[PDB]
Amino acid sequence: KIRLYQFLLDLLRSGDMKDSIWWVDKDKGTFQFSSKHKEALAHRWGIQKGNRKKMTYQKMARALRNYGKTGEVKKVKKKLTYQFSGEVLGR
DNA sequence: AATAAGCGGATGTGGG
DNA sequence: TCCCACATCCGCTTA
Ligand code: NA
Repeated sequence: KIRLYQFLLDLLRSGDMKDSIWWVDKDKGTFQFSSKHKEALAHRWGIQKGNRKKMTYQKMARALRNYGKTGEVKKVKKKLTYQFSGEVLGR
């Protein structure tokens, strides 16, 4: 199954949910979720994974926090903003 | 208060 | 066995 950081990177490349997520500085890998439309994107993640329960932005962000150590995605000190690692962007 | 984002420990589930 | 890569639950903190 596709990994969460890859799901998000794929969405940013396709632009299929442009109203839910967007690049801030794509060269730096920084991206931001929509305050009002992030739940629709979270729902899509859960359906793609076939999880038992409805996915929520809160649970999706809890999963993102677990990348902080290994570095695939880091939280930026801006609202709803995150940053992919160079390695993630390179692949 | 109402609303929202942030934080993260503890535990449960998948598929190796 | 026991790690992977989250999912889920819960409560606290900050704005
Ligand atoms: Na929020």
